[PDB]
Parts: sequence; C-alpha cells; structure tokens
Amino acid sequence: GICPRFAHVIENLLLGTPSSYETSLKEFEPDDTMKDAGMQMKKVLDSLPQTTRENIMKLTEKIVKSPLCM
Amino acid sequence: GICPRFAHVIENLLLGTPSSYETSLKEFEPDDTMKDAGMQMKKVLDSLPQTTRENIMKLTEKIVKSPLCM
Repeated sequence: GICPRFAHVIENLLLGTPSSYETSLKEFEPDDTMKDAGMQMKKVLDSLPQTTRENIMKLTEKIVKSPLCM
Repeated sequence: GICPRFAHVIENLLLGTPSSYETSLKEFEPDDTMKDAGMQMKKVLDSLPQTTRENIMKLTEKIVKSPLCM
C-alpha cells in the first residue's frame, strides 16, 4: 500500500536533508504548528547514524510491501 | 489511504509505550538489525513533548487523507 506522495515524504524524513523534507511537506499544505513539529522530528531522526536510518528504510519497505499490506 | 497494519505501527511509535511499539514490530518478524533500528527510532522520538507527537500524528493523518493519496 505504497501511496507514492507519502512514500516521498517518508524517504526524505529518513534520508533527505531538512530542506528536501520541508519541501515534501508543502504540497500537503501542512499548518504552522504541523510544519514545526515535522521539522522537530527530522532533527531527532537525523541524530541517528546513516546505516541506522537506512535500516528503518528497509524496515518500512518491509511493511508497506508485506503480504499483509497488499 | 493507509494499510491498517502500518497505521498501527505509526500510532504505537508516536503514541505508544516502547513495549506496545516493540510488540507491533515483532508481529512482522523483522530480523534483529531491522528491529533494533526500529527501536532506536522510538527511543529518540520519545524525547519529543506529547503535543509535538500529536502534531506529527495529525500531519500523518492529513497526508493519507489527501486527494493526493486517497
């Protein structure tokens, strides 16, 4: 159950840059309060190692593409 | 919209307790590295103030509800 625009956002959160991510945000027209919150989130997740983030990517893939999501 | 099994992970990761959340990851039988990264995510997320979290939750919610997705 890959909604692509959503997968775009999630891939930027984990692997992108803060800018890349703020940019995914805007076609959804998030609120002032929603957009601060998303960036606060980006801040803490980027404090993890890049292999870490990556594996989280791998875990995510594993769920949206699992039998149970088809 | 969103695969319900996966909306159930998003919810324990922003709003549950760590054990709710690890349980929810084990039901997919993630390998250990995958799982440990999963756990590292909840660890760092748990430094956010509950309305930040609530705000990430609404944002997720608007995205999947968009005409862009669903």
